[PDB]
Amino acid sequence: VTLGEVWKRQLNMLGKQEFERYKVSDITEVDRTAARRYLKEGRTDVGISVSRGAAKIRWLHERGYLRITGRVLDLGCGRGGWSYYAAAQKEVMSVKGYTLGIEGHEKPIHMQTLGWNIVKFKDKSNVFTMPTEPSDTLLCDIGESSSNPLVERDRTMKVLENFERWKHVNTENFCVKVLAPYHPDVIEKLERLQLRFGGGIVRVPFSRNSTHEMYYISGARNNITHMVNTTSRSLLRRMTRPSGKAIIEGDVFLPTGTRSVIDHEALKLRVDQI
Ligand SMILES: C[S@+](CC[C@H](N)C(=O)[O-])C[C@H]1O[C@@H](n2cnc3c(N)ncnc32)[C@H](O)[C@@H]1O
Repeated sequence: VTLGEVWKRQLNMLGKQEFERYKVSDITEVDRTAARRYLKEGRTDVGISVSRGAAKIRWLHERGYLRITGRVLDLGCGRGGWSYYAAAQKEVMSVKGYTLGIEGHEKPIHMQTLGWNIVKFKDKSNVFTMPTEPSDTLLCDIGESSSNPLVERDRTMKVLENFERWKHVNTENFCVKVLAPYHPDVIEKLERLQLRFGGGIVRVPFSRNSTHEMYYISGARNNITHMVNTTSRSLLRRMTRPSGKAIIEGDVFLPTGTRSVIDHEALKLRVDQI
């Protein structure tokens, strides 16, 4: 009944060729060719990003939707694309990434982009049930798509609920994936969070048109219903007139090395484990 649900229904009726043409229509895309070859080759001496997701947080950060600073927590870090990005940032002092890393889930990848020494990963960690800890910057990129819209609704709600559990008084900066933002319960939850914590919701152009995912962020205030509806209408318009062409931009390439705000023995042990 929402435009979002209409979008989702139509998406799953498209032919293969049509779905493929649609999913990239007028989106932005980083070229991952170089990073993929270095990952395959298993190099750790090159400043590449371990995932395509790093482009999302770079956009959010550079645009000013998110300040990344102090003690950064990254919930559902997977390979760690957001964790390594954060670690390379001037005002960041530490990064802690948590992820399941169970069968069929990505495990943290060892890399040596700038600030790798201030990043700690722990897999086999369920962020929904584990103890919380303070953060200045709280990131969560969780929300697994499903053909059942109600499963997506429930998954979105759980992510938002867990964000509120992890948020400390000093957590002034945040970025939380909202997988399916158009469900009335999700809109309501977002509005209730905003009443307490401010912020707003944004569509990242690096998201494919095959997902309606948006991000609840600390660095801008906006009207939740309007932004979500605006995105719904944009995904629908692109569906009526698919260009089949994405805007290609350069990938998240980073310098390498360690930061000052160094115990190489404990670092080696940390890398041995990853
Ligand atoms: C792959 S995306 C992370 C992408 C990441 N932002 C990047 O740039 O590399 C979501 C990750 O969250 C993890 N995840 C889902 N539910 C989780 C949970 N309850 N606790 C910890 N991690 C979870 C998934 O295993 C998945 O790897």
